[PDB]
Amino acid sequence: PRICGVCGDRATGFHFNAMTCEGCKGFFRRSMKRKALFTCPFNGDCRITKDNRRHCQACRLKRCVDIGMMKEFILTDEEVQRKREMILKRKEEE
Amino acid sequence: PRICGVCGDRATGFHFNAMTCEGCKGFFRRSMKRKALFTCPFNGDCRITKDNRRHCQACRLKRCVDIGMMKEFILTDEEVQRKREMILKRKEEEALKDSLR
DNA sequence: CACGGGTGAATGAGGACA
DNA sequence: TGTCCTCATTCACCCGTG
Ligand SMILES: [Zn+2]
Ligand SMILES: [Zn+2]
Ligand SMILES: [Zn+2]
Ligand SMILES: [Zn+2]
Repeated sequence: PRICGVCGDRATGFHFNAMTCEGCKGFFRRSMKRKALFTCPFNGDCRITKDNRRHCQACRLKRCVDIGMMKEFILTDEEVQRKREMILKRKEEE
Repeated sequence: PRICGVCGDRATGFHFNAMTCEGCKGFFRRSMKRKALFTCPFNGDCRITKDNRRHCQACRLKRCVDIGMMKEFILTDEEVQRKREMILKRKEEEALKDSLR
């Protein structure tokens, strides 16, 4: 069922363990990495939609966490780097 | 669709949630940031335009809100600070990230 | 194919200044 | 007051492993 569980936009698949759109995967990863602190400028129960997500980050992010996206599935820097060190330890194995 | 919805001028994009001209963006943020209460020198029904614009702060501000602008999107003095700082911390982390090259 | 990361052009928030 | 500039975020797309 290809609809993003966060904002309702068209979903491209599972991301960090949940059916999401490209925008929410991106939003969610970046938010978790930069350990961002967000606050609702309203009531902290915003209804996220494809056209408002950009605005309440707090709620959008609490929403990713509630549908089950998992920060754990985001590679770490050390992890990315070891990878690059194989994507060129392989393009040098080839 | 372009075209400021408050003044009729050419808009630069959405500001605090409504398509507006650079000037109304400015006007709207200052106003709300002061709590500024205005009172109209005429009849509370001023037709606003790219011209008479700066004349009735009361009506312009009231028109802003009907068009859909939101004081909630104007950043708070606390938020702004956390930004100038969040600018610097990532700044010293790009520095340290450099050294260990 | 599915899903990690990454990139870059567009968005829009604030601010100096005439 | 209103430019016009800076700079962080956003997301459509694309690359590469599994
Ligand atoms: Zn989404
Ligand atoms: Zn909210
Ligand atoms: Zn305007
Ligand atoms: Zn008036």
